[PDB]
Parts: sequence; structure tokens; C-alpha cells
Amino acid sequence: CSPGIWQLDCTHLEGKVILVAVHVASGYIEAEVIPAETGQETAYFLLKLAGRWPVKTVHTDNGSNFTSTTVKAACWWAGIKQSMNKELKKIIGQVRDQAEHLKTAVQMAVFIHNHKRYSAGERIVDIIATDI
Ligand SMILES: Cc1nc2c(cc(C)n2Cc2cnn(C)c2)c(-c2ccc(Cl)cc2)c1[C@H](OC(C)(C)C)C(=O)O
Repeated sequence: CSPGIWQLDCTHLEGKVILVAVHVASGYIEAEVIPAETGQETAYFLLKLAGRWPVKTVHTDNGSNFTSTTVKAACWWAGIKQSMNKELKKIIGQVRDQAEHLKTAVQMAVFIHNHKRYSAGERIVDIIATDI
């Protein structure tokens, strides 16, 4: 699909919130454990994401995620416009006993996902370089 398209969703595990961004064309994932499903957290995550990748458009499965003034401010400033979550919960479960904190097991799972086999990590850089 278009190389600027991302999907963002918030999942739940162990009483905490995981925000999951998927680069649609590639399957590459960037995830983070957040204190609460708040618009401040979504806005901050979108500023970080957009500084690292050319984010053009963002989709979500919960449109109310994007209603806060603060999320709209982040999209305004960065020039943003408007399944993989169970493959990620699968990998998290496999490595969970190897980390104390869930946040650590999440980043391990992102690592495993992105480098598994090309890999999602390799596809996203190919797709984006080719576009340039
Ligand atoms: C809380 C913690 N303490 C750790 C490690 C490793 C070590 C020696 N210590 C100190 C320790 C634990 N027990 N003893 C007998 C000593 C780790 C860790 C580092 C790299 C990976 Cl890949 C996975 C875990 C984490 C990890 O947290 C971090 C990533 C630091 C926020 C986690 O959440 O487990």
C-alpha cells in the first residue's frame, strides 16, 4: 500500500496499555507501554513516530482515539492526515518470563517481530528508500 500509511491502536495486557503502530505496507511495528489511554500519550507517540519515519496518514480501529485537541495539534504540527495485535500478544507471551517488566517484554517482542523472516524491518526501509 502507500508508504506513508500507519495504523495506530491501543491494546491491554496485565492492567497496562500498549500502543501499537503498524506500517501497513510492510508489517513493521513500533510499540510502547503507556501509563493511560490518554490523548496526551497518543499525541506524544505520534510526534516521536513522525520524527523517525515519513508519516503521511494514520488509520485506527477506534476513531474516537483521534478526537482530542492535543492529538489534532500533533497531527497538525507534523503534517499528518487521517490481527498484528494478536501476533504481537503471541510473541509477548513467549518471552514474558524472560523479563520483569511488561515494557521490556514488549520491546523484545517488537524486536522479534521486526527481524523475523525479507523481514518487516527490511521491507520498511526498502519501501521508503525506493519511494525517495
Ligand atoms: C528490570 C531489569 N533488570 C535486569 C535486567 C538484566 C539484569 C542483569 N538486571 C538486574 C538483575 C535482575 N535480576 N538479577 C539477579 C539482577 C533486565 C533486562 C535487560 C535486557 C533484557 Cl533483553 C531483558 C531484561 C531488566 C529488564 O528491565 C530493563 C530493560 C532494565 C528496564 C526487565 O524488565 O527484566
